[PDB]
Amino acid sequence: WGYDDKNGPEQWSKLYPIANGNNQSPVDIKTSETKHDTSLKPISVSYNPATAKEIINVGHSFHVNFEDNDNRSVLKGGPFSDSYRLFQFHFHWGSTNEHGSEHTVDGVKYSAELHVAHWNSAKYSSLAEAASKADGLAVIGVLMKVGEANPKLQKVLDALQAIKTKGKRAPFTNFDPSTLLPSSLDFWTYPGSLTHPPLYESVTWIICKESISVSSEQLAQFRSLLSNVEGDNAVPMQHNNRPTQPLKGRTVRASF
Ligand SMILES: C=CCN1CCC[C@H]1CNC(=O)c1cc(S(N)(=O)=O)cc(OC)c1OC
Ligand SMILES: [Zn+2]
Repeated sequence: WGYDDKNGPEQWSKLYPIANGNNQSPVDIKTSETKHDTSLKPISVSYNPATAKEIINVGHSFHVNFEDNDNRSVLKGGPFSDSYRLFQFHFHWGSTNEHGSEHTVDGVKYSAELHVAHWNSAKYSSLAEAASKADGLAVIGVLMKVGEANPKLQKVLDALQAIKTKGKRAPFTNFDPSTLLPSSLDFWTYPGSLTHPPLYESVTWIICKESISVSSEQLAQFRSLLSNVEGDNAVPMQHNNRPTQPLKGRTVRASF
């Protein structure tokens, strides 16, 4: 699977029939249809910079992984009763500044999106066990609006020169990715899925109301990553955003 026409979003259902499921992500958040939910608690993130582990070029994207052997780095509150353990963050982006985000808000497409990924360590003993469970996963999504350069992205962007081609991996240490979140943690939540194969319906989504900035040149750094292995012809990683999927009756709740 990929983001090519031959192996892309429109094709994923042939190998992963859940692609046409009732809980697929991402979605268009229509603000006139969201329901304020008084019981939603504030989002609580408490991440230990010593849990940052490595940065890896996975062909379609790059991932920053965290040590997830214990509860040093956790998400709590919002819609959750259980503690969720941080394991990764990554980005999605588009061929153009005009699109790139996965979620949209009242039909508006942002330039990129940050995903901070967690698994339910209260209920399950590993990411692999949690990944297919309705309550297994949690993602904080942040819409990225093209404008001013975002100095908080710097350590990440500086690291990409060491993982230029597919399969390249490097240490990535001493980083707290709560530094990337917006100052307001007002949020939408809905029950959803992984936005790429295997597309499991295992994700409680937390979408921040407030965007963060990114420059057109910072986005160019992401698109300059290469999907090919070292020594082959260069194939820039131009896009990795899935189109929005039908709500199929789900309710998007607002903390605000
Ligand atoms: C089940 C596949 C395991 N993969 C390899 C190791 C991490 C993972 C790669 N990334 C994802 O598949 C992945 C992607 C998202 S996303 N883009 O936010 O829907 C979320 C996630 O866990 C909340 C993910 O991990 C389960
Ligand atoms: Zn993602």
